[PDB]
Formats: sequence, structure tokens, C-alpha cells
Amino acid sequence: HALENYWPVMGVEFSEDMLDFPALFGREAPVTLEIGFGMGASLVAMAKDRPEQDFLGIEVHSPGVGACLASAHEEGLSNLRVMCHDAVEVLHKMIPDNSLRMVQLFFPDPWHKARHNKRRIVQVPFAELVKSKLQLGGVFHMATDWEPYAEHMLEVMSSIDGYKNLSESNDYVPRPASRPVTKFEGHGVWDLMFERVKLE
Ligand SMILES: Nc1ncnc2c1ncn2[C@@H]1O[C@H](CSCC[C@H](N)C(=O)O)[C@@H](O)[C@H]1O
Repeated sequence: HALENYWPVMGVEFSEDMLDFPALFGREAPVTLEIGFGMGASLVAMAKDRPEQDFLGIEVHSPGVGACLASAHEEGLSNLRVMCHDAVEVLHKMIPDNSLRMVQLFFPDPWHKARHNKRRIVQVPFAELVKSKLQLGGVFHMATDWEPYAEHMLEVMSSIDGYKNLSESNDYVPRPASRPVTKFEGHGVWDLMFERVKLE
């Protein structure tokens, strides 16, 4: 019942119009986007802990959207909105340039098989697209539990002018407060965080 009940309140329909964040959230505040939020546990925890900030989630899996809405309602959140649509299209059509404080991409589909390597969302064009939507100093934070994907992510991100690795060892970062531990959580999870800086 969560979708029918709470989609009218917290859902955002896809359109070819750029989002007005002040209009959407009813105030001027930092916006964090989580792509592929799944059941939304991280996103709800994030929004609950940061009532002074605003949060957008995008997830193609509609039961995940429903679960996220149910949890957000259970926590009485007013600072969370969700979409059920391909995030790439939302980024292109609805997210203004230079507008986001942070983009989170946690455990994106790992596509273990080499035959599926191109299905992995972290590729140069996607990473460039995300970059264009971050404010300077904004961060793209991704995490994976598959080392081949982690290495691919690092290669992609390291190749892009305008991304600065926040890793003190030029690869991975420790898990920040802004990502929750997994039930099973080196220790087998890789976090990557890159800040947007001016083109060199
Ligand atoms: N293009 C896209 N747009 C929005 N969501 C996407 C997407 N491609 C994959 N996803 C979603 O990304 C999620 C990755 S599974 C990880 C889910 C969640 N972050 C967690 O850690 O539990 C899936 O739910 C999948 O539906």
C-alpha cells in the first residue's frame, strides 16, 4: 500500500523539465542524490540524520521505491523525494548543472561476467554526467564489494579531468558516516570518493 499512499506525497514524475529544488523542497538547502537506492535504508537514515539538508533518490525497481516511501513515512521525513525512472535520463533532463552537494552510488549492479562489463553504470560518460551536476567541492561517492568493479571505477574516475581523488593513497577511502555498514561488513568493500574541482 506504500506506493499508492505515499507516492503522491514524496514521488516525483519524470519530465523533460529541469527541477526547481527550492520549489520541490520548499526551501534553499543542500541536495544529495542517491542513485539506485534499493530499499532506501541508507537514504532514509541519511535524511533522518540531516533534517537541514534535502535528499533525492532514484530507483528503477518499484518495490524498492515503495519500501523507501514506507520507511520515510515511518520516520516522518519531509526532506526526501524519490523517482522511479532511469537515473541517466533523470540526470540529463531534470537535474540542473552544478546543483548537487553529493551523489551516492552504493553497490551498483556489479555484473560479474566479462560479457556484461558494459552494463556497469560507472563508465566515463556517466561519470562525466554526474560531474556536471555536482557543485564545485561536491562529491561523487561510490561503493562496491566486487574488486574488479572497484578497480574499473578507479580507472574511470582517475581518467577524468575535474575529479580529484579524496583518497590519501590515491585509490580508496575509508567508509564515511554518510554510508551505512552492510549486514556482512581489507574488509571486502571498496569506497571511492572524488571531489569536483575546476578543469586543469
Ligand atoms: N539506471 C538506473 N537508474 C536507477 N536505478 C538503477 C539503475 N540501474 C540500476 N539501478 C538500481 O541500482 C540498484 C543496485 S543494488 C544496490 C541497492 C542499494 N544501494 C543497496 O546497497 O542495497 C538496484 O536496485 C537497481 O535497480
